[PDB]
Amino acid sequence: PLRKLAFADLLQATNGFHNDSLIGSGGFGDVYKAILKDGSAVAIKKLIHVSGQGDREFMAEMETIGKIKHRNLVPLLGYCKVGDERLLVYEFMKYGSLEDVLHDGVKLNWSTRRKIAIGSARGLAFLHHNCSPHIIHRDMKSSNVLLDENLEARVSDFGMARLMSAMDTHLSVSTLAGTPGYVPPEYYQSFRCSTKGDVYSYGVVLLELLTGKRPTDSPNLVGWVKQHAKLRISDVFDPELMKEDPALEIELLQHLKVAVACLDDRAWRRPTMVQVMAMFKEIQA
Ligand SMILES: Nc1ncnc2c1ncn2[C@@H]1O[C@H](COP(=O)(O)OP(=O)(O)NP(=O)(O)O)[C@@H](O)[C@H]1O
Ligand SMILES: [Mn+2]
Ligand SMILES: [Mn+2]
Repeated sequence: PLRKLAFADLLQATNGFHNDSLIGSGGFGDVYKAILKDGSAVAIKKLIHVSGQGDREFMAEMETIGKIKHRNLVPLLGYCKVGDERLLVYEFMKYGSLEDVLHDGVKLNWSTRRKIAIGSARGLAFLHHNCSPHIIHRDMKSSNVLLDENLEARVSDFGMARLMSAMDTHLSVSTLAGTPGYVPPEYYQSFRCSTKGDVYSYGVVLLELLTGKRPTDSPNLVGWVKQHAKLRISDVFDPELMKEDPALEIELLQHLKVAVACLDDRAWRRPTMVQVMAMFKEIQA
């Protein structure tokens, strides 16, 4: 069950929110590495700009990830709401964000990379299909995919998530949300979001697992791949991934076709995360 944590507990667990506990800041809020008085290894997110862009992000997580539990979603263990202070407590993911592992670190062979791809996809599919009302993440990133002790992918950061009824195809919102390099093209043309939007953002992450490069490189990534898709597809994959096995590229290309389908400019043409799961299943069979 979720747990209402005293503000004092979080205060002393992080040594007065000391800099030594700080493992991430900027944007939404600070993230601290901490150990609760019961011995739980946790991460604590201190939200800034409360009663506005901070209280909305707070509620968004409480109303979505705070109410559900899944093997491939970051667990929200607890929360704290006092005055204008808003904090969130998650279980600590040992290897941090996928972005941190992908750049700067440990080694990720393809067998574990595809398990990261399957898991994160399974997490999203759960949000889109097994949850009523449906949950739209709206900020799927490599930095918002955490890796636990087993290098299993766990989708994180529901600060900008929204609830959509199962009888609808899209949700009209107040603001444009997302991260540059991950934003679906149609999110620019309208104030409407959808699960298909999340699929696109997932595609970019799958590309990061395949190429190894940031989405921003290099003139962007999605565009450059689409162009080289008509050229030599062999000169696009991750160098360190080909050293493992050259006869595995047939599986890599099939995974790439999954990534490309997700990245279609047309939302209606994109596969659902259930289809993405089903494609992964038919690839290794
Ligand atoms: N449970 C956790 N375990 C380990 N590291 C974590 C955990 N939660 C967050 N982090 C780290 O802290 C970073 C920031 O967390 P996050 O929840 O994405 O903050 P954010 O500000 O809402 N993201 P954004 O606003 O899009 O830049 C992540 O990229 C991880 O490196
Ligand atoms: Mn984030
Ligand atoms: Mn966020």
